Amino acid sequence: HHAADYVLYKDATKPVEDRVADLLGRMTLAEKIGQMTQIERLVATPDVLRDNFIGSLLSGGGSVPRKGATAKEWQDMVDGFQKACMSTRLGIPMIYGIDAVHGQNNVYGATIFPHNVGLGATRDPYLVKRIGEATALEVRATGIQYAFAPCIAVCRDPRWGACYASYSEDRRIVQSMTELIPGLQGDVPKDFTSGMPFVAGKNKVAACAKHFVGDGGTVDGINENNTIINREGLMNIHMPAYKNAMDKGVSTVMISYSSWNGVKMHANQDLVTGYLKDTLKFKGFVISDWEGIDRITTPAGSDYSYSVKASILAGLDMIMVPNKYQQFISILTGHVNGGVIPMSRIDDAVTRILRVKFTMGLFENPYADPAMAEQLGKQEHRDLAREAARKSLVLLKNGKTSTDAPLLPLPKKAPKILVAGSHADNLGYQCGGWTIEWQGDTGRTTVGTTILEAVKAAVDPSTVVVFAENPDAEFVKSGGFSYAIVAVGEHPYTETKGDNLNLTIPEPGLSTVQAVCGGVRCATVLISGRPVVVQPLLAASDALVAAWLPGSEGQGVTDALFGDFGFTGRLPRTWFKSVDQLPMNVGDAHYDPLFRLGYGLTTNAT
Ligand SMILES: CO[C@@H]1O[C@H](CS[C@@H]2O[C@H](CO)[C@@H](O)[C@H](O)[C@H]2O)[C@@H](O)[C@H](O)[C@H]1O
Ligand SMILES: *[C@@H]1O[C@H](CO)[C@@H](O)[C@H](O)[C@H]1NC(C)=O
Ligand SMILES: *[C@@H]1O[C@H](CO)[C@@H](O)[C@H](O)[C@H]1NC(C)=O
Ligand SMILES: *[C@@H]1O[C@H](CO)[C@@H](O)[C@H](O)[C@H]1NC(C)=O
Repeated sequence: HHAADYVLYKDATKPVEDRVADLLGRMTLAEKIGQMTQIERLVATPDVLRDNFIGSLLSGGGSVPRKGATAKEWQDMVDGFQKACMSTRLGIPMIYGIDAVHGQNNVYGATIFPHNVGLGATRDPYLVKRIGEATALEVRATGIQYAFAPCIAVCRDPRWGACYASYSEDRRIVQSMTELIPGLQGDVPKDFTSGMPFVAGKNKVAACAKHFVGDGGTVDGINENNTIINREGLMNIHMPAYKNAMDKGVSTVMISYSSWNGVKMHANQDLVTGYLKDTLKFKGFVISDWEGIDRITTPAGSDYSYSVKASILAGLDMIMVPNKYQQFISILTGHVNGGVIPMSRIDDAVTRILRVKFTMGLFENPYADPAMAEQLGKQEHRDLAREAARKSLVLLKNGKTSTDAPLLPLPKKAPKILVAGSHADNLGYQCGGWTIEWQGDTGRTTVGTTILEAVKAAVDPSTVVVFAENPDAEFVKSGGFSYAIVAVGEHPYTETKGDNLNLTIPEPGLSTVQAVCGGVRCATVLISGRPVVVQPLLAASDALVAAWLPGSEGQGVTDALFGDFGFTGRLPRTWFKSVDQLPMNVGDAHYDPLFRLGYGLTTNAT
């Protein structure tokens, strides 16, 4: 369709399927296996990208150009890499991926939304969609086109260190929250075929339903372990949200480290090809987890040649290598050269990677929009995050007897108030895992508002606010306080580091609450990624709030404490009496909760 140097795949007016087929038919084996290769930015250089025909890059947790980098620095790094890819013979742009799982959370000054467990408390899919929209703007502000989200794990045991990344133990709440997908990607057309990938264009990102499948169902919530359950139960609990994701055009699926009934997901042809591709009709690309194929064997990495054979024959399309791309390319090349992996398997993987790249507009807009840089940390997104934090909060108790004056809401005007606890003035603690660093971090790691700063911003100017992190009983009894707000809880963690059999918060925590609440009426704010042992915190507290991991906008806590808004959140998980009861989920024969799924006390706006 015109000029003498005309190449169909480069024509933006031709249909995706014709541009894919036109490009695939021109590629060498090296170009094909290049597309199937994702590498860390930490090992990428122009020459590596160009000479290996690399298809994708990622930032893993904490993989950043430097500490405190601006949105423009991120854009320049991504463009740098993309310039190299676009200089290859075929000019195939790379897709850059990142864990934007509660905002663009590796980026300094990015808005940090509550983690998924808290969003589950909101029962507000439309709020989660809005979070998806804001996240896509903030990811595109940094030049990135691909978010590894959403986690549609169904956590069935809160000893799992990723329990906070699950919206709920109820598959129905996880299904409702797949509205994240059309937030990140855009709404699919009215006509849409379930399983086709979709991204609206340069102001949206590709999404990733992960981790397929049963990441939330491991024995003793041990991260990466064995999910022991029959076909009926995998299909009734862990699968359904994958179908919702297909209907909303999720562009990719990341495979789980976990096994189903002793079979590595990363080697499971029946589930990856039989079910996801041939039954659910997935037409996007399937990506590995991080060294996922390496972990097929025991030990991990002890037969990479197997790892490649088993993972690629199971139907995986793109491999998050992510460092040793030379070994990955050499070994897949040999298996194809020896007839062990047929060319048709390579062509199907490359067809799906190119389908996603063409669909999402990457060949038309391979470079970053410098005008999107101001989207990062935009006050409108913060206001959204604040709304979400507030709606996430679950009021567990509001008066020590039925007869007491309810403590909440608190008055903004009082002569003197106490704000206390390890978590009252710690932005890192309130964001948790996957914030600036992989495992999250302590203190003032990014832009935000702690509980202490929110209280000072909220109260009447005549109200004297005293901060003491760990005050003793005498300090409180002598200080002349009207009331105390005390904030304690879990430290930041992710995945295996947060696997935890006893689920009790670190000291000082209980001690500071007992010391404070012993001397003056107290509202306790519990910062956690999951239910933890709570009876002793309750027994001491006049009121207690489960705030989960509310993110950067701490004023969402104070919006409810002080009666600007009523408490509306409902537990999206069972709150246990004792860890010995676990696993224990809404529905089981032997169901004895401290607080059932769906519990939450209410208040009214003053
Ligand atoms: C992420 O940085 C490196 O991360 C892994 C955590 S694992 C895996 O990472 C994927 C890509 O970041 C995520 O999308 C996925 O949900 C996770 O399961 C860790 O092993 C490395 O030590 C860390 O450097
Ligand atoms: C589960 O964890 C144990 C150790 O805690 C490990 O040795 C075993 O191989 C794991 N099982 C699976 C199938 O991943
Ligand atoms: C409980 O488990 C965690 C993680 O394994 C551990 O760090 C913590 O010290 C333990 N707590 C108690 C009370 O033993
Ligand atoms: C809160 O408002 C509800 C809804 O009308 C009402 O039933 C309840 O009595 C109110 N409680 C307080 C403490 O104002």
